[PDB]
Amino acid sequence: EKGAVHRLVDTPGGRIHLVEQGTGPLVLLVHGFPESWYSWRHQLPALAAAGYRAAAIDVRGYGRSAKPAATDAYRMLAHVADNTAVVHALGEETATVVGHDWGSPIAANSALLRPDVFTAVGLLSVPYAPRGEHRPTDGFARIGGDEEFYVSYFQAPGRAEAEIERDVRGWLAGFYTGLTGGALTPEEHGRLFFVPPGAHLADRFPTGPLPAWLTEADLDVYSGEFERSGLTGALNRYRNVDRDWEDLAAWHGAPITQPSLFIGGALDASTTWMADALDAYPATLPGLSAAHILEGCGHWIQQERPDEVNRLLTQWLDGLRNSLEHHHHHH
Amino acid sequence: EKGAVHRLVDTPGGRIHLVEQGTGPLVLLVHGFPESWYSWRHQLPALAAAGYRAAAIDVRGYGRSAKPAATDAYRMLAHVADNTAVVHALGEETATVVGHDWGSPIAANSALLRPDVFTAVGLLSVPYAPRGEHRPTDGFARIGGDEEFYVSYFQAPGRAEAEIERDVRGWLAGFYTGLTGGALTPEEHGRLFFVPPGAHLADRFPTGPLPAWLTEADLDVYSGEFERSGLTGALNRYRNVDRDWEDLAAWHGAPITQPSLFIGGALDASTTWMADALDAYPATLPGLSAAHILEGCGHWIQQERPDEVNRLLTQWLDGLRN
Amino acid sequence: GAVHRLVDTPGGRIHLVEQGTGPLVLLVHGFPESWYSWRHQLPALAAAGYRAAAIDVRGYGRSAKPAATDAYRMLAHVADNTAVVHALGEETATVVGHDWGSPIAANSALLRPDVFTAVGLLSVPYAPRGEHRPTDGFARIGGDEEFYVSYFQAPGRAEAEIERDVRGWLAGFYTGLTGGALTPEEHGRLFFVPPGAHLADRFPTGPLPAWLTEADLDVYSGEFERSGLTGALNRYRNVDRDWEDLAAWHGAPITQPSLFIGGALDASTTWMADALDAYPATLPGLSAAHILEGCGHWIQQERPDEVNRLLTQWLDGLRN
Amino acid sequence: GAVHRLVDTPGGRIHLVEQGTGPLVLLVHGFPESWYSWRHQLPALAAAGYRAAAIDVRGYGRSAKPAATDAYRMLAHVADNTAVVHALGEETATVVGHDWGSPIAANSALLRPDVFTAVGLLSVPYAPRGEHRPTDGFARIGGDEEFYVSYFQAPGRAEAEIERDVRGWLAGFYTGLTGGALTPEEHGRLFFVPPGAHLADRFPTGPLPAWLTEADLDVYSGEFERSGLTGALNRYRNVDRDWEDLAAWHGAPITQPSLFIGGALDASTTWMADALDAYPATLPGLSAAHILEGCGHWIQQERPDEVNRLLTQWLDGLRN
Amino acid sequence: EKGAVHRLVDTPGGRIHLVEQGTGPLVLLVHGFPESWYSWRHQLPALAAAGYRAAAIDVRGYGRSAKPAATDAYRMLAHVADNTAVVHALGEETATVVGHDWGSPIAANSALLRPDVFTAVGLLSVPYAPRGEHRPTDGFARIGGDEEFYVSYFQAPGRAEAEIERDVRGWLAGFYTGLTGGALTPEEHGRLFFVPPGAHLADRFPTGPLPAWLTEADLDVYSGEFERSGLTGALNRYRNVDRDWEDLAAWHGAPITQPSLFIGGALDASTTWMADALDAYPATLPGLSAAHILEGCGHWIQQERPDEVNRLLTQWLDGLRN
Amino acid sequence: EKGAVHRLVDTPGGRIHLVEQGTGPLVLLVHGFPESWYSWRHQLPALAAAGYRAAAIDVRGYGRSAKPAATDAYRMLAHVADNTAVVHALGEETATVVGHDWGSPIAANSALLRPDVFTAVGLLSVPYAPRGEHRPTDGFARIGGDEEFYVSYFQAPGRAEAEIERDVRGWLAGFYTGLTGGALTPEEHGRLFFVPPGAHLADRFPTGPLPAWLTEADLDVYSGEFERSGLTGALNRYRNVDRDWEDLAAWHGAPITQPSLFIGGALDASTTWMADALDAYPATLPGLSAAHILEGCGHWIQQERPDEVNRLLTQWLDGLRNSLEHHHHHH
Ligand SMILES: C[As](C)(=O)[O-]
Ligand SMILES: C[As](C)(=O)[O-]
Ligand SMILES: C[As](C)(=O)[O-]
Ligand SMILES: C[As](C)(=O)[O-]
Ligand SMILES: C[As](C)(=O)[O-]
Ligand SMILES: C[As](C)(=O)[O-]
Ligand SMILES: [Cl-]
Ligand SMILES: [Cl-]
Ligand SMILES: [Cl-]
Ligand SMILES: [Cl-]
Ligand SMILES: [Cl-]
Ligand SMILES: [Cl-]
Ligand SMILES: [Cl-]
Ligand SMILES: [Cl-]
Ligand SMILES: [Cl-]
Ligand SMILES: [Cl-]
Repeated sequence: EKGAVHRLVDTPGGRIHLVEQGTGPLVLLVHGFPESWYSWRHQLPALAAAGYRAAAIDVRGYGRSAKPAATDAYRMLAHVADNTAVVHALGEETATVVGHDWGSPIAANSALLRPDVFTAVGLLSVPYAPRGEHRPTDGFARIGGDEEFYVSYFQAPGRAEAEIERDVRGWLAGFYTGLTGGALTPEEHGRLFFVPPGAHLADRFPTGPLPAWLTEADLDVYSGEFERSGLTGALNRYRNVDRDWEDLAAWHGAPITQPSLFIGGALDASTTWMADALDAYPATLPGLSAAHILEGCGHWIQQERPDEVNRLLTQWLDGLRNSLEHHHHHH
Repeated sequence: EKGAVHRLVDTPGGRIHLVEQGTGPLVLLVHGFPESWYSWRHQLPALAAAGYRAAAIDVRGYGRSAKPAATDAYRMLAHVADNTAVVHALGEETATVVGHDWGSPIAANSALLRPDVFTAVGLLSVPYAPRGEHRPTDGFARIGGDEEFYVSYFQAPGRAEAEIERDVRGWLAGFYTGLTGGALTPEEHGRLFFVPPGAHLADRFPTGPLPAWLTEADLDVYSGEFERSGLTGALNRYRNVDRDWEDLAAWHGAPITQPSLFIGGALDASTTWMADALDAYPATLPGLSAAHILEGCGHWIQQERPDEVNRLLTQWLDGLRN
Repeated sequence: GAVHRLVDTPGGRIHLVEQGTGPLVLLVHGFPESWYSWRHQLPALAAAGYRAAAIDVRGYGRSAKPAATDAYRMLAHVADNTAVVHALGEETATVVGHDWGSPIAANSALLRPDVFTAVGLLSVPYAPRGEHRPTDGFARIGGDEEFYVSYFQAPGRAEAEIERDVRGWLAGFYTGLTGGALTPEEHGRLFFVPPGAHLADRFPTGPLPAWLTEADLDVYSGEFERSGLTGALNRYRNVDRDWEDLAAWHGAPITQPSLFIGGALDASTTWMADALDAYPATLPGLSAAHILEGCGHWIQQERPDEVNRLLTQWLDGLRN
Repeated sequence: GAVHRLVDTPGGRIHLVEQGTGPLVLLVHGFPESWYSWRHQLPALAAAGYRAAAIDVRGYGRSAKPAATDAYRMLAHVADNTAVVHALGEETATVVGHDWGSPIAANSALLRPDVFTAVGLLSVPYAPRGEHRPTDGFARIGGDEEFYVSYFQAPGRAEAEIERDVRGWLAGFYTGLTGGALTPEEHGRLFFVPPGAHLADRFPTGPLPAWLTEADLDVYSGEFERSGLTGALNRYRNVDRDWEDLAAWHGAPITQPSLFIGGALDASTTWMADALDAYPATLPGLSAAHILEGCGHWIQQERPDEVNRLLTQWLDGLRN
Repeated sequence: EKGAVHRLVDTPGGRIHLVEQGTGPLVLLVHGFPESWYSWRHQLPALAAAGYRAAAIDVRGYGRSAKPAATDAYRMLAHVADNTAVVHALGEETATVVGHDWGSPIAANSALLRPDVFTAVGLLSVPYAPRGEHRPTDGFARIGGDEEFYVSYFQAPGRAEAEIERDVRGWLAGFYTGLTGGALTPEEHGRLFFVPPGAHLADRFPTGPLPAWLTEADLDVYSGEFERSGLTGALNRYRNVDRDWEDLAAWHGAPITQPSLFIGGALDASTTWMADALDAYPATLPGLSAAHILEGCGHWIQQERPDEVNRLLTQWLDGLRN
Repeated sequence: EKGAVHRLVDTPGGRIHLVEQGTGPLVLLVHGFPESWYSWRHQLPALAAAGYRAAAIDVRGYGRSAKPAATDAYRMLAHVADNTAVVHALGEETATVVGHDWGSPIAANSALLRPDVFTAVGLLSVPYAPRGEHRPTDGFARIGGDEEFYVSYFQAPGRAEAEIERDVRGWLAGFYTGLTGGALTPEEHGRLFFVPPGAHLADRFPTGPLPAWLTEADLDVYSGEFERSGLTGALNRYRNVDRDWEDLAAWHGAPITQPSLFIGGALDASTTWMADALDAYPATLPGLSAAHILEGCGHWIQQERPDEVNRLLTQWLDGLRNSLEHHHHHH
């Protein structure tokens, strides 16, 4: 908003747009799907006030950042190159990278592939899972039986786009609402991630009022982005899970040793469906400071619990600046 | 922005964004390349004050409107379907369509193919030329000599995009400035449209101050649209010239009989390079009220000469109403 | 008498056979037919005071057959008709189309009502452009079995079946859709292909129908043995493209005078009852909808005199 | 008299016109021609005691025209000829080919010498398969200008030129290669296309040649207005594939009795002098090589009686 | 190896590798899938001792022979051109061609298309069947039911490769073992050739000891070839069954008139699945000396029954020489 | 040969063949173009005798290693994953990687992307050049004017293969001979790397006797490999220079900090044409032990100077085990 400043920086893949606020060590924030730099609006002044230079990018394919045409231009190595060039373009040599949802694997792999640049890593909602042995799409395909796991539904180009483009604002509204903590029962919350043959993912989205974290003016911002960007850039992220599995094969099973932080929502499927990865943290994230679970919190962790995320981030950052268990938080 | 209202309407091709202002007969406004509904900001209050409902769309491929993946989804028949469905979605059965730059052939073919909907047509900068016998790319490739005509440069996917994406804001400012009336000499103006082999089109763009009609805040708006939309939807318009020439073959040499209006800039190549089209207006636009040439005006006619364009549109429109 | 002409068009060239003097009646044949399908109408129209011009549709006989599949989209057929009217020295015309020629004629009247000032539609009713993608509709019809229109979509698929014996395939198809040739049971299954089967596996065998002599079959088969069937089939392969191109006329009615003639034993008639029932709104200038008892698909050949009477009576009515 | 037949072949079907009784003489026309190019030979062969069968080559007239370009490779033409001999109830035949029919006949004799026991070659000499890729040779001929065979390689390119006016293009080509129609100067440039030009830009205009009446041109143009030119041109688009397929016969000679007839004013004759000079080794069973004075490319039509005499005299000689 | 000499000869399709031994009339040996010239190691000294020049090639796609990239470069006419040019490159005008497994149709069509070069033909394991009316893939797809016939499994590029590359040596050993006479019951033997959906062909391969004809050192040779060559050249042979059926249409139903010899294994599916082809030998191979069925012998006939195969070949060859 | 043992190991991209010899720390050797594991035959017993476990792989696309069909399966990240999986498959956690010619960028990038695995790196003939700003093929295209730089000549699939397949043994013989130290004058040596339009690269290869380092039996081994493998796998390496430039963008300008060693030949074009990269070593290889130039030595450094390479490698290794300038060596 105000105090925060928009920047356009050049990277090998092209233009990256970001909003930065504050002075001090660089904290690079990486949003998820289908989101925006604007998802960090609550973190930007808190990190700035706490003595940090926070920079929230638009991920490749999103908002005002470059959106290359080729699908493989959204492979993990491209996002990691995007982050590296942003740190350098901001005049820094190192940074803490914090990622949410798809920004979490982007942040983890940034820390994994360039540890001399990304010297600490925060992960929200999606735990770190090392590159594994099996092809992801063959895996997403076991799931569901009958119904198609939404990640498989997302693979075919133009398919999910056609569904979403029917009414972008409505589709975002349903998705934002549906994954908010407590918006759906566990049981419908789970059925939301599967698409019956011939159906649409949004057929199981709720239609009631916007959640408390999303005003109509906030939705105008989000829908205003995707009505302009389209969804292909965002969706191409999912369309590289196989390519990423090949590219990261040199880091098969590799741990992130740098200091790390995990914050997840108790009502977040991204957290509860990958509990095994989360429980492997003593081996996969040996430098983890702590794993925090926010009770009653859904998927949009840094907007559903902005003050709690702010508190945990800056406490963790400050601990690193002045130099295990699941910790569960109430409210 | 203050008076005008944003809307999203459904069309057979997907969502169309528009900004409308005023009450009365529908005047549909269609921007060109590389612009936005925002190019009509000075016309929306003027038409509204004159008793019209002005509706400025984002053309398919631009701003908040749908941007299909397929290059041929930007063929002329898609734009015309977009315009028709916009008139119907706004609750109207007829409308006047006014188009600038590429919006001009879009308005012309809207008037040509659906004369029962678009009952009068205004064309700015780009004259009406009926569908001809020659394949458009065969001509674009002929002129310029060793240098490549910019429309020909725009044909290959990703080529013009790669150039513009180097600096979307910078490219727009140069193009906006280069085509402003008097910003370049006529010689400099003419070669701006030709690309020497290995060169970039923007290599002949001027640098320095923005033209008077475009503030830095105006550039923030335009560049903010294209930093989100990309340039492919916009460029795909050029990539259908041969497809349109095929599609429009059933209206080969056909005139537009509706009442029509033409406004062009004396220093606009889009106007002065098609003098032959203007000379055929007595036959091709037999319902023409008048052809207006604005002396000293460049390409961005409704922003470079907003008051005279406003007056010409409303007086012409009122003329139809009596 | 009747005369062959080759006229220049934007897509290349249209071959046609014209007969008579007077207001121009452009005749547009269906699938898998020929200008020759109108042979009984050309002298009748000439005797009634009209200049009848029966084209070979793009892809057929002596007309241009471009290689690209989408060169057979509806807008191409319409430019073909427009250019033919102009090449014959006329400014307006009555267009009459049968089977696939019916939507070609209907869209000619719809897009250029200043040229096509009246329209005749045979066998296939007019349905305005709707919002559902045609191939999605053709899919989930049948189940299970593949609706023949879906069968026609894949390039080379129907061609490989027909080319086994162009003449035999033509005869079976002409025979199968003749009024009274099959039970309803047989008639309905003819339009569906079981997986791995051929469409013609359900074609009847035996004697040629009454409207088709052996010499008639020689003409038809002599054409397709030279042209092949791709141009004809590419017509079906543009239903989705057409649905996109015609979106600017979504739900639009045809307002100028129109005439419909269909067969009671024509599936094209009974499967599009809704379209026929919507005529008061979709064809408000409709003169009448005639359903000919016992008539199959090949209406202007199975009921040559009745079609001639209705057409010339309708035509005479317009200019009176 | 002469009779039309449709015979079944592995590639689909060959249409042909046969006349006479006796040993089978299969006639194979060139580009852009027809079975009809042999019209003066069919009665002559019948009167001399032979059953002459003039096919439409695959891609032409009423014969099958498969979609794939490589379905016009030389082995397909040879299976077509083999299947035709068998479909006509014969076990062996004499094959006589003109222009592109010459390599088709030559390779039929080469690959199935037990079926094709004698071979006639008109206009185009026999050259055994060599090791150089043909398209590489056609490239660096001319420079600078594009040899017409290279011009024929790209799909749609020659077709777009010809389809502007199939009849006019045919007439110009037939006229240009008629004996004496052009100066050497004009004749040589006809086979090269300057960049951006059309091959027919160097075709002569004016009266039809003496061998081609207006009614003759109606037949030819009536065929290609129905078939299009892709099947015919796909023949040229297989020179490289043929060069690969025929590698098992690299440098192989044709040993059974053979006959060559060429025109002195035929470029196909003068540009392949080396092939003609190598006949003692490449065609050791050669009866004679006849070069007809003043004759252009269309040898069996420009010199109908001389070709008839040489063929029947040669044929009578073999079985004596 | 000791007596035999390695050679590289030029052919129109590129380099062909072979190992030759002996002096006299040329006997060209053609291995099958997935083998090597090395499959003829027991025949090279025997033919040489009998007065013949035996030449065992690496088929195109195998070992040290050229392996073109294009799938259709493995069509039957390429193999025949390879064989012809090999005869000519070795300084001969004629030869006897003897082929095993896929080398059998290669030898048959070599004899069919160039009878002036290949004056007698031996066929092992795979009977001669003249080119028929039915598209080969239409048949392969019909049989097996819900399970997929292995030739049909081999059609898609990379599919069979991915399975085999999991463990080239292991796959070969299983296939070599599975088709050895008596290694499997006839029921197990038959389903080895069908792949249930989602399964791998090698899922039905036996494990355990190598067959008697193949030492570990022999497997090192075979696996060492395929670890370098890959399997695509070998599999591309199957990927041309429909192309060959088109290419060979000019020899539809044609018989091979040369003197011919057939040797097959009683427990070899390649032999027993084509009994109909064997029953037509009086018409299709009218120059057949005799059809030999080796009881208890499996697929790898010249290695499973080397002495009897050696005797049959040389006595047949000597029979031609008088 | 003997003492050395062949192994086949499984990697994410498939099978890697290698020959290993010795006991002690792992020294992974990576050959160049168009070579083989067999190029290290002289290093295998010397490293084994000096207390090291030397493992010479066949690079992806070569000899008995896997040769995937897709061209991009030869991107740098695949070679680096190949090396990582080989270290793990041999029961080790770290290794010294030593690469020659194309194995040198493979070894450097292995050390750059997985420094926790590859803890020291040796580079022969080809210096380390960080990922740069310009697209490689646009660069290879400036070169020559008229004549086509062989790297550009190598891009079109099937093009160089057709040339080489005309006579694989002859082509290797000419290339091996042509780049041997002192085999050609500087001037012809340079013209060898350019192809006039319509010509063949081998048209400028010498035809005399094999160089001293290559016996007829050695050439039988090399030609015996490529007559079986074909050249596409080897050439696809060159066909990924652009893809590599994208993939390594996250390491733009990045240095290798681990201990490094460079050995190059004085008569090696690979050394003299990239002198600028070699002279940037204080910044790009801050951990360089030394840069060694072997006088009179050509391209095939570890075969043209086997004892000198052995001596420099083991002295360097031993220095690391017990814990700037161009150094030029004579003979
Ligand atoms: C874990 As998600 C909602 O970005 O697919
Ligand atoms: C007609 As224009 C100069 O806007 O491309
Ligand atoms: C009703 As129909 C003969 O056009 O498929
Ligand atoms: C010599 As010709 C008519 O076949 O190009
Ligand atoms: C004929 As076979 C079993 O070797 O594919
Ligand atoms: C440096 As090199 C001979 O592998 O291209
Ligand atoms: Cl995109
Ligand atoms: Cl810090
Ligand atoms: Cl787009
Ligand atoms: Cl920028
Ligand atoms: Cl066609
Ligand atoms: Cl065709
Ligand atoms: Cl291969
Ligand atoms: Cl393995
Ligand atoms: Cl490969
Ligand atoms: Cl060490």
